[PDB]
Amino acid sequence: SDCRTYGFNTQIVHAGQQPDPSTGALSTPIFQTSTFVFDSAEQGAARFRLGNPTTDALEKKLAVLERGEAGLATASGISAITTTLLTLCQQGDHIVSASAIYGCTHAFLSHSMPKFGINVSFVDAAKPEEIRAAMRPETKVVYIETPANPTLSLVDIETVAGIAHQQGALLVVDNTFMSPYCQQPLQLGADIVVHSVTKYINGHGDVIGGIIVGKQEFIDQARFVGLKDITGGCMSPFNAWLTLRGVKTLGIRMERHCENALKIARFLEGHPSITRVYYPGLSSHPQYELGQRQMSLPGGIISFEIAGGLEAGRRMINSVELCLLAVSLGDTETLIQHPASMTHSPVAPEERLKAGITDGLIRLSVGLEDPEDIINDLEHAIRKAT
Amino acid sequence: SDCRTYGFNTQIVHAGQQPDPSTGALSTPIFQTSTFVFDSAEQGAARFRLGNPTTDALEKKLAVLERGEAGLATASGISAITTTLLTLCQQGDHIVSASAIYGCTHAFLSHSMPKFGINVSFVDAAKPEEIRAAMRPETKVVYIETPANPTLSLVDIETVAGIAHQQGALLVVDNTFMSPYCQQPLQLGADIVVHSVTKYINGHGDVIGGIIVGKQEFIDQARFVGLKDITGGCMSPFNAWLTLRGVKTLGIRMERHCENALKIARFLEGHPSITRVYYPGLSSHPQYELGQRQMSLPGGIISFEIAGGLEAGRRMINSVELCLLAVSLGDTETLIQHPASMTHSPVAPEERLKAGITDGLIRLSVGLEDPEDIINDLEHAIRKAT
Amino acid sequence: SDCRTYGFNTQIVHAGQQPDPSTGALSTPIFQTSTFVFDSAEQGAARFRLGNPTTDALEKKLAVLERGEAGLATASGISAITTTLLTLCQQGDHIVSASAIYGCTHAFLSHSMPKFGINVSFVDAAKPEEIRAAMRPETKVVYIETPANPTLSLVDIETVAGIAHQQGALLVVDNTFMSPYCQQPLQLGADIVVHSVTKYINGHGDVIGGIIVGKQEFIDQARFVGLKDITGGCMSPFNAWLTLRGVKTLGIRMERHCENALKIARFLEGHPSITRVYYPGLSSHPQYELGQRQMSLPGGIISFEIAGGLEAGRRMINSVELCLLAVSLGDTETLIQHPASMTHSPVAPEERLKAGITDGLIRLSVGLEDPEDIINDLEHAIRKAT
Amino acid sequence: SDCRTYGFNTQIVHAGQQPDPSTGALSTPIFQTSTFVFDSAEQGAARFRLGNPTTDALEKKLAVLERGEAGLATASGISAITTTLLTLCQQGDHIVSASAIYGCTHAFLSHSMPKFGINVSFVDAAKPEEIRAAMRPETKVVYIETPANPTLSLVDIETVAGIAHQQGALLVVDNTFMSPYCQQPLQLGADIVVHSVTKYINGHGDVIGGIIVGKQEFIDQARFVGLKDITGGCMSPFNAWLTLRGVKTLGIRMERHCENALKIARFLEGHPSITRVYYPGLSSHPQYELGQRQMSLPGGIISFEIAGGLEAGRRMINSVELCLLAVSLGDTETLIQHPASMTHSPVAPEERLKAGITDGLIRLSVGLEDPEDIINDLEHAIRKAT
Ligand SMILES: *Cc1c(COP(=O)(O)O)cnc(C)c1O
Ligand SMILES: *Cc1c(COP(=O)(O)O)cnc(C)c1O
Ligand SMILES: *Cc1c(COP(=O)(O)O)cnc(C)c1O
Ligand SMILES: *Cc1c(COP(=O)(O)O)cnc(C)c1O
Repeated sequence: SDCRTYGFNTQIVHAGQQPDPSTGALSTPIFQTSTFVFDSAEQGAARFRLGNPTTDALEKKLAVLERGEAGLATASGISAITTTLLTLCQQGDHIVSASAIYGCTHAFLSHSMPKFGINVSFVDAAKPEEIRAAMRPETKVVYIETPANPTLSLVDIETVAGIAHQQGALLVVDNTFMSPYCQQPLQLGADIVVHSVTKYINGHGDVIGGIIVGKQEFIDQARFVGLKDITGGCMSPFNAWLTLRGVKTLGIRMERHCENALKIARFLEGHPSITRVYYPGLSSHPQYELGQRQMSLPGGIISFEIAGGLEAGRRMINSVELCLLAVSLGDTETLIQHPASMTHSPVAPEERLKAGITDGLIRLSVGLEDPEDIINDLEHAIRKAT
Repeated sequence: SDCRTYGFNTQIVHAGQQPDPSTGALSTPIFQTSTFVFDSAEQGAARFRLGNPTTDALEKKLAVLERGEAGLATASGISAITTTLLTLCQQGDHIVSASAIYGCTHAFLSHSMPKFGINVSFVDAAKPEEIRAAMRPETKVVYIETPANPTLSLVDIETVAGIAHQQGALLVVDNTFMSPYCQQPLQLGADIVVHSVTKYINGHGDVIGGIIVGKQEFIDQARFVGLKDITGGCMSPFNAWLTLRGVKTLGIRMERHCENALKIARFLEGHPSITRVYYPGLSSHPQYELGQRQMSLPGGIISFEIAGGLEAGRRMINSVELCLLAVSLGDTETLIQHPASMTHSPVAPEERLKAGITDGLIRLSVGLEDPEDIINDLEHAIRKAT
Repeated sequence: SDCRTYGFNTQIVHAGQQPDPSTGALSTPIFQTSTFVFDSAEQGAARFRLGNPTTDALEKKLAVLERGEAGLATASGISAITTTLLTLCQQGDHIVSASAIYGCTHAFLSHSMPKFGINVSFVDAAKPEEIRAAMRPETKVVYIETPANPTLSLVDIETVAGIAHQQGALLVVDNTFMSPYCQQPLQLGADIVVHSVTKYINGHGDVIGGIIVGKQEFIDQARFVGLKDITGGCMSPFNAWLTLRGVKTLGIRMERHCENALKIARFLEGHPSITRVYYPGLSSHPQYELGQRQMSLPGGIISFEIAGGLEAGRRMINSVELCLLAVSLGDTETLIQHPASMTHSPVAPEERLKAGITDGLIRLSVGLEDPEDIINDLEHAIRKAT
Repeated sequence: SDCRTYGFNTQIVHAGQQPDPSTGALSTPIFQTSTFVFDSAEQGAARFRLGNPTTDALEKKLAVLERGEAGLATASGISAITTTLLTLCQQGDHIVSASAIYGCTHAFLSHSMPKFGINVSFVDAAKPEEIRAAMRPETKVVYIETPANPTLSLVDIETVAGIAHQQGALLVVDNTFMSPYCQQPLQLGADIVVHSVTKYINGHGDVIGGIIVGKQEFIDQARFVGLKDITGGCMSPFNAWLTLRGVKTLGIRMERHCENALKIARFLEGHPSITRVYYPGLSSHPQYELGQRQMSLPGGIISFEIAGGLEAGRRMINSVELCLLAVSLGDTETLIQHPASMTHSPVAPEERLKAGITDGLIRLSVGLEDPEDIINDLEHAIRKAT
């Protein structure tokens, strides 16, 4: 009847989707079209490119899963973020943003927005008082991400939402790392959720895309102004269909990701060659109790520091046999990276250190393989490297 | 050897493409991936999401066809335009734009850009002196489209390029209506060409996408700043593969589109119920000789005015049996629309008139059907309507 | 190193796949091509349409999962079956087949094979002595399916394999209902396994296809004679890529299917309006202990009989709100059907009864929804119907 | 109104297709589904896997283009041929077949059919009297292909149809080489047309598939018995959608293929290093006048013999720079092959000679490139080789 009444796994499978009325086709048809035709001049005037039946199913599903009114699919995670913020802000406006944010978001906030006259203050969002202190009469948006790279620190969504709203601003939360299966920011008072569906929501490492979920009034503006008149970042219907297909298994995937990650995190925490393990599922995590209230599962991502700094981390990732060396996350395969030797290699060491990137830090996206195989591969590479 | 030496039809088929080195596959493989993997930490540091082998083939092909250095594919035609202009301009900059431009472009220029502190002057670009008179010390870009809706007026690309360059600005040309088969703005001095590949370049009515062609130095900025840090408007690999597939037949398609359109335009010009016909292939076109120098073919689009104004135009499009009522163009099917009753129905009549949209104006995108069938359908509907 | 050494979930994710050597693309590229090109006359002679790199990955993966030497993908489950049997048999040969087999297989065996001079004896394969008694000097193949429609009866694979081999025949097992995650017939002595990947292996209700797994020597004949010279039933590369994508989640899907099915089967067995429940996970199943040895999980399919015969079964399936009425199985959505009112409606009642299809029999393909929601939907419809 | 009344180019674009009634989508949606759902038990019984709305559009289009009642899409050209003949024939039946037939067809007819008790007589179908002399009381089918490899000899369809029908047999014509744009065997009295759509009908070198066109009564048997109960050779919906997309340009493609081929054939006929040129468009072709009556265009394929036999042919194909070495045909790229050094290299020379394959024979599939570029490439390689 109404998918919003059913359990979350049922919603994952069914919400936004129904057998095709005209054919009975169970799969959502791929409306790979650019042209829609009218039956008459009158129907043409009535209807008056920005929508599509396949993409509509994905948007409605994600709106159900995040408990939001409406969804809007985009060409990429970054396009979800910029379509949102460029819809909301204009010259002279202000944004308060977490500092521990995903890389590409940072360049948009630190360079692109100020060149359009939109100023951004960066703060440590694990300290809600820093958010409050940075707000200005011009502040339209508080922007946060939780958990946050590179040490999986957290932000208290409900507390920050209350602060933002008291001072008249919207709260936008990037929920990519968690997916709606593990965290629901709108239920905690956020106004707008954005995702890179490139990660867990699609989950199969073969789609670049984004989604925005929020109130119908905002989503209509993000669609008819943000996409239409600013970014042009529409998602293709085939990408929407693949994401619909991937998200069918979101519940069973996240359960296995997190079950595997907890096993691996406990193994790493017991290993004498590993100095630190960052994982919200470990009781030693600095914000463990907050994570238990805010997150239904601790997630599939782990960071850890290997003994011996830069050269040990390089030797470790060059010694894995099953884990794949890559910079993405949320795929069915386990992915590993060593930022100080890979992504941030030209960055000055003390500059890396301020960003929380130590020479020995390894980031791991835990996949769906047998956890014993992942652990044996990690142990093999750690033993050789140290 | 080098595709840039071959004839244009040969380039259309082959440029940017080669059998897959590892498999011999003739078709460009669809690299429908989000994740690329490294063989070592060292290879990861060396390579250091924004590129893809399938999309690279499309970009290289269109660069060859427009005689530009480099190409950049995007999520939509509008994203090609906004990624370009938001890469080039910042708060305090100025753009001189033609007034006769495509609708969505107009909203971006008239509302979005000024809200980022980027001012835009709109001029009649058929009068190059109006472009010169509007230029300011702050002008970074002159933006033109030719032919231009809704009466297929022209802009003299070589003359405007000279004006723009003397005053230190770049010339950006939207070449969507023509395709590189019929017009090559970079060869006439433009700096940057943008397309909606949604129209003729894909040609099959099943892809929304854009492309940008220009100097390598600019394209690198449009990719690594514009797409990465502003619009996020990446094209999906499947959309790139479909566009590669569609553009294989660009030469034979444009030849047939234009051969059909000239037959239809001559028929309409002989019909006593049609007051005006706008088509660059007719000697009565106000800028006919300019079109003959600048365009290799007169294009596949026709506008015409039917006797009897609004109600005759409505009755005519409600009487076609083969032409399809739609607002897009460049498809293999003939498409027809009556703006005053369809798209611009809520717009005040005198406001439509300033935009060149008379009550009886019909726009026709001529397809690949037998021209005798298209003409008989038009004659049938015109006879009934008048 | 070698995927055949890793755990089964690891094999599911990784076997047959590797990052693209030339690009590092993690996803298997979609080699949607018909033409492969040679670098020289000599390379053309050396290579001398029937293979494809995408489909090869799927074939190698399924060979690993079934512990067979080689795999061969096909256009449909039925094409996997007929390509196999038409490769093995010629005029004058004989097949012993189970009677409890899937419908389309039955028409091929009962009408098509005898018209090619290949005789077929149908037996009750739950009684291995009936298989032995039916074998002839001409028998090339024993053909079985387990579990088998419509009451989920079983066939003892290891015992039948021994009988077939002693009498010089091959054993072919249709393993569609189980998938390699739950049953491995080659490990029990079968020679050839066939699947409809349309069901669990793809799992997403959007691919029709088949696969054959067996010895390299047989698979080479099925490919170069069966596909090339008899059925022409090649799988398309896009279908292979979608099946590769679907099978990534086979392990977590089958676990959830079977966990849900056991909950639902126990609910049905406790319901006083349900006269019988057929499910290998219930201790009351006639061959329960055999299933425990032969199957790692009891599967995702349930049959049950509702009180009140034909009209109660019709009223029940017309009263479900979440379960979808369909004749397929193995999808992420729960599917339900009532054969006596749907598929077998024109079949005479006593003829249905011999086929094990009683008037009240309902078949259920349990999906990935919350089991509480499926149970509540079944209870709702059962209460109304009875 | 009715597409069967319109011109052939109009039919190519429109036949079998219409805007989606429920959405107005112009492109045929890709119904990439395996499962169709019923609204009630009653609708399930009424409807009672073998059909699909996307594939139905392709089948209806090709039926219009060949002037047949009905169409049936298949997994491959060979599957179109074997599904047809295995539907029509059973043990004890007879087929008269041309000897000059495509390779894979030959293995099916010469080895597979006799092993099912279906005998085949091979004759020179350019001599209709040999067809008559081979007919038997048991003959169900006469099977021909025209033009035929490797020298592009012809078969008189109308004359052979009359012979077959007088003796009570059906005529099946493989029309792959021509496409319906250039030859219409049903209009000349054939009963059934088969195609590999892998060649010209799709035309883009990225689909393997087949089609069958004939009377509704036969097509129903080919679908519900041949596909369902014998070959299982269904076409996937995505392959059908790609073929629908490719065939949109069939008319303009065949015109350009044939215009280019005639230019190239005349060039080759003037070249003193080329001993023979086989092309139906040359007046020296042995059956030229028959081709003029039976074919609307002479086709896009050329065979020719280069001076100097085996080593000259090898050196020539190793010296082309634009033509691609491949064994397929009908693609947008020009393809070339030298059978005696490539495909038939292990075949004994005198055995090749009986098959019409001389040591110097080159086969050329003329593409859509500029003909001057193709001619210059051929001249370059011919000059070097001789
Ligand atoms: C990957 C990621 C993004 C960027 O998404 P794209 O689809 O790659 O543009 C943004 N935020 C987070 C937290 C991410 O992990
Ligand atoms: C259609 C069109 C556009 C917009 O392209 P989209 O792909 O629809 O965003 C821009 N310019 C012109 C001239 C167009 O015809
Ligand atoms: C569905 C099924 C088949 C047929 O497979 P198709 O892909 O539909 O041709 C064969 N065997 C079993 C056990 C099946 O469930
Ligand atoms: C290529 C071809 C075939 C075979 O078609 P496939 O799709 O490759 O199976 C059959 N007949 C002719 C004339 C062909 O050219």
